[PDB]
Amino acid sequence: KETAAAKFERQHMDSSTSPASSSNYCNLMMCCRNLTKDRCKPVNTFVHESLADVQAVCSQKNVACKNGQTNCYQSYSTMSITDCRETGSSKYPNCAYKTTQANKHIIVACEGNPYVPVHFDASV
Amino acid sequence: KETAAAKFERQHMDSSTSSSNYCNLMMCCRNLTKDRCKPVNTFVHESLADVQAVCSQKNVACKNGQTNCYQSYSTMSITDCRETGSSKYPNCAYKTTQANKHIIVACEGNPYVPVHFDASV
Ligand SMILES: OC[C@H]1O[C@H](O[C@H]2O[C@H](CO)[C@@H](O)[C@H](O)[C@H]2O)[C@H](O)[C@@H](O)[C@@H]1O
Repeated sequence: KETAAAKFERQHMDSSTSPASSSNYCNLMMCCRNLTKDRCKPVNTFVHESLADVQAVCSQKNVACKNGQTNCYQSYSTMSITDCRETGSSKYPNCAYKTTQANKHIIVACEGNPYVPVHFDASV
Repeated sequence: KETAAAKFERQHMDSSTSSSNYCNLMMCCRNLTKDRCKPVNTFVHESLADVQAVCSQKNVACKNGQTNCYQSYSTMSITDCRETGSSKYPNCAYKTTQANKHIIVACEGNPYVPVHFDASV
């Protein structure tokens, strides 16, 4: 007869394999989004909030951009994001990244009509 | 030529709300849809040793009052499964949501191991 402990393992345990682990999220996404095609992009950030919530940032807190322009905006609240940073052994075309999930305000630059995000400037 | 807005979406967006068929398949493979659709379930993605170790972490009260519940000191990778509105046995359908949260389990036995999933917080 199935033991209570085995029933809990059947109902609730599914330990991730290494390829399916979140630690490998960046390696997969940086490749699938074509950010490693010509060389390894050093750092990148993915935002997991809805597109509506990210586009809304263009009407939130105006802050200075790192480059000096004034079309940057910081979200009023933190957002779910994943930060990808190239590992020391990374070497194009075998790009390799460390993945870090976090909750931070984002800063993007906006442009256009409609005024929407066109550059990701920072997380904070 | 890809627009600037499109390039931003491709480089930076990965919106979590609309493993999409993960729950559909895991619920059926673990026999949780055999006679009826189980309405909700949670799967934990840490190692079995790390989950069993929770039985000696923070002792807390279970939702029903039992004193044998334990909360993980650290958050854990889990997936929550919830039946959608279209779901209907024998065509059970689930929404899959990934999270990183502390888990609470009730433990019993010798060795003292989890026997019930009580909550995630
Ligand atoms: O089975 C996974 C779910 O476990 C908990 O929810 C169940 O157990 C609770 C305590 O007995 C009940 O109150 C609840 O109605 C059950 O569905 C947990 O709270 C859920 O988050 C898990 O998905």
